[PDB]
Amino acid sequence: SGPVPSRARVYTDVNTHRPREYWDYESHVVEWGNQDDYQLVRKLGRGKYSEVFEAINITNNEKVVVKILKPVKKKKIKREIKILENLRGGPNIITLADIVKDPVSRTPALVFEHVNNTDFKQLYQTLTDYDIRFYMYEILKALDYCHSMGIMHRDVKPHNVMIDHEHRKLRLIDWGLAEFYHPGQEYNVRVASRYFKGPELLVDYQMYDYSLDMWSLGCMLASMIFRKEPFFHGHDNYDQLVRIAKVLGTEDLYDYIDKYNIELDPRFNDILGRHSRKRWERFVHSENQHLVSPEALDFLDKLLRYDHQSRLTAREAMEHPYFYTVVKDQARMG
Ligand SMILES: O=C(O)c1cccnc1
Repeated sequence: SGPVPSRARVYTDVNTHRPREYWDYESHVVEWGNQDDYQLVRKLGRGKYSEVFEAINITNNEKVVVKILKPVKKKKIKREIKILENLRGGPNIITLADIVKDPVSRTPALVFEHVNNTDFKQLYQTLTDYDIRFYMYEILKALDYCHSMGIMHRDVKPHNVMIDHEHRKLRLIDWGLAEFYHPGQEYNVRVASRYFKGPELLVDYQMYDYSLDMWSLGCMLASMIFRKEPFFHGHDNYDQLVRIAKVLGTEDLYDYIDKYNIELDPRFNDILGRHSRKRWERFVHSENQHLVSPEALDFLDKLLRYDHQSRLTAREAMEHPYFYTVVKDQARMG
């Protein structure tokens, strides 16, 4: 009685068949640019894995973003570089422009294209029903692309979606937790950010896949349409699953655990309780009702499922009625 194995329903074997060099990032030899081409202009933020600046290319006065890598294994940096290179040019994928050796930090620095974005804490307050549909669709194009390329993002969240709203321009950023999908691999569950972690991570089911990103995306959609960011606000990873269970219910949670023969951590015992599945209408109120439609709720419901195999894929999600008018709008004659 260990856990039952799982496979991605789509894109299962896309790496199997690639040249080894595509996915074998530990063998990757970095192409270094010239650090003296860039000057830091203003700090944007700083966290566990890097400090991030707006910067300028002083050879041509172009704005860029520089992410100075904190010290980590060479393999971790190679993974992020290789993924960025493999995905470069794909729809809504941030473009890695250069890789340099930062002299002061003694570490590599990644140079990205600049997106003039609006902080999601201000932007989300202003989004219309159409805007949510449009940007959702844009994120789905990036996720279908990366999934189709054999890569899980593993950190989908609002902070990692840059939006230049006047240009209706979106880029999926921060590929530092991303990894290649290989069928049967048991992955590290210490990925994503708490509020966006899928149930698979929270119950310690390691044989997960691209579908993790679809849970995170559902969390983002809930936060948009209901004006509640983040939607599932746990205090820690255990309470995070409790928050989910108070909405999706405990019946379906325990069904999922049974199906995969998961051994549930006993710290859950005193905390998970017994909860009915709630209707999404419980979250509707006068300030969000204009964002909520039957289509939005049907789509959300098909993302936020305990069983990772039963969530929509990105490519299926793009066909949902919620997106009909966005799809029509983007069929441009050129
Ligand atoms: O990928 C990143 O971490 C990144 C990309 C562009 C801008 N800021 C951060």
